[PDB]
Amino acid sequence: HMSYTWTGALITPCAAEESKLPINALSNSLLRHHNMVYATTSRSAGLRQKKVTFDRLQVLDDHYRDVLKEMKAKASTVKAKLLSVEEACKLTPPHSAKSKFGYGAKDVRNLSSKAVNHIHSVWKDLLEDTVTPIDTTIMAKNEVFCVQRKPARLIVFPDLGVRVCEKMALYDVVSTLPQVVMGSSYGFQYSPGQRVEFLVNTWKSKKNPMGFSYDTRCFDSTVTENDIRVEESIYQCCDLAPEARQAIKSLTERLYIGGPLTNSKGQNCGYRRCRASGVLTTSCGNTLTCYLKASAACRAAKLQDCTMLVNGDDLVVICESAGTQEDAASLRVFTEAMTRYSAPPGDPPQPEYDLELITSCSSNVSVAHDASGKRVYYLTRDPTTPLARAAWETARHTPVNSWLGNIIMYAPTLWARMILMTHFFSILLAQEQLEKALDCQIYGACYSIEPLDLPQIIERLHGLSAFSLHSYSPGEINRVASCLRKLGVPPLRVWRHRARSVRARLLSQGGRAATCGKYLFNWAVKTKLKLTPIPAASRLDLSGWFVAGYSGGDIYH
Ligand SMILES: CC(C)(C)c1cccc(-c2ccc[nH]c2=O)c1
Ligand SMILES: [Zn+2]
Repeated sequence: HMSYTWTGALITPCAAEESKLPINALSNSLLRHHNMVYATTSRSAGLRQKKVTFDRLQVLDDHYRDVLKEMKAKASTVKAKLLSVEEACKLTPPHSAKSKFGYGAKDVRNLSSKAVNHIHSVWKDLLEDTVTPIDTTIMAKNEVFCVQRKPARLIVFPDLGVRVCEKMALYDVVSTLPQVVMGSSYGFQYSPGQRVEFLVNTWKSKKNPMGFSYDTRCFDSTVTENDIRVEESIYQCCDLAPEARQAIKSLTERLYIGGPLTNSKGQNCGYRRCRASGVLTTSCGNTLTCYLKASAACRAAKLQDCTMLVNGDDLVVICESAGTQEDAASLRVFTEAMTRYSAPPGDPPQPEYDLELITSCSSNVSVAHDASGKRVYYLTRDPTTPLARAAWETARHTPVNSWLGNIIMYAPTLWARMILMTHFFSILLAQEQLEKALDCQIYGACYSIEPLDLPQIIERLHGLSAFSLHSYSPGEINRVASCLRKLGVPPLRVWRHRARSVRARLLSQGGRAATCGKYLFNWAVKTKLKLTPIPAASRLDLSGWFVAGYSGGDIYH
């Protein structure tokens, strides 16, 4: 039961790829060790093929079947609706991959006759045909990292026509079902603030808390045909229209279970018998499968008071400790159970007794103080990848601006406030592009956001404290400092000086710009200003925000 079989044909790009960090007049002000920053290309995809290709062995016990029956019972209370062509089309990103059948992402959004006619043809084909495998494109991702070198991640996706039909049949399912089935354990329902609140409250509800994260070695490749069929049986519990049921069964047999892999040149690269990274159900299916395997493994390990938190392939468990030795022994049983269910780990899980030492979604909980010196818990991460990606975005215009998403999600952090906000507001002031909307990703979904709306947005998912945080933990400070030394980023003292300039330039401009200088850069000045609740914060249509994960699912909000 091999995840992949290969013909020998290479994974080809759609354009000339850059691996070296592009340099411009703004590069040195952010980063000096340019050699450290790189981007993955299709020319390293052969290295990934080896890693993702392996045999999957699966042993399913009563604990697995018990949890599944409980999951199907909760799923049977979900009612999901069938979306119209126009509704699914409006959810398609503008930078989305064009169809092989004469149309693109912009044609889809504009509802061109050629696109809509093909979408209807694929839909009719899904209702009539449930055996023929759907063709997918295997492409290599261009992701930017810092060295110590990752090979390119793989992206497997069906044609744009199929992707719109996937939305019609499963967009409501993947948006409603996860929270009903997993309850508070479903991580994508939370804003960064609601997440820390949930982790801190959960950690505090235990007599002697123990927490750990579980890292599955190549989760998509570990997903078996059984897992994909089990996902469909859960989707089929919902109150669905007979067209949606037929399209779900069809997309499962023909696409989700597996199919041929085709490169950008139209050559057969091989066959996939695992999870596709570029389908609508990637996030949802990964969450269901992980939660199911982990819940049953909690039961097998006899873990006391298991509180789970699942986001795709990412898993955090907070439970009652039984001492260091009994915890280490319980984590072995948990891993033995996960391995049996075809979910072995990358690095073995380790018991942690300090919430701040637990890393899940590349993030950890940390503590700072607000204006009244009161302790305040927030989400942070190592700023290496956010800084390296920002350095690339300083020289090249990318379809998705990682720095904007990073300011949104990590707004209370030291590194995002002092470096990310400073640098990019400076760039925006210079080009007078403060009023221009930029595309960014939040839980895998694409959002067109106006940078002048940043103070209202941050207040809504972090609170007003985000603008007043100080007296940061020594662990977080040394982490940021270490990252700056590594990449050659100017010290935090230089960033304060620069922020005083950016702030004054923003305030001079008045209006929304003055609000950005006021709220975002209050930390930069000794004589602080009055940070009052913003009237525009309530007037934010945050509908769709923190409902579900859509990573690789081709979603625009
Ligand atoms: C920090 C937190 C809430 C754990 C998280 C989880 C998943 C994704 C993100 C994220 C970070 C940066 C940009 N966009 C995102 O969605 C952030
Ligand atoms: Zn039982």
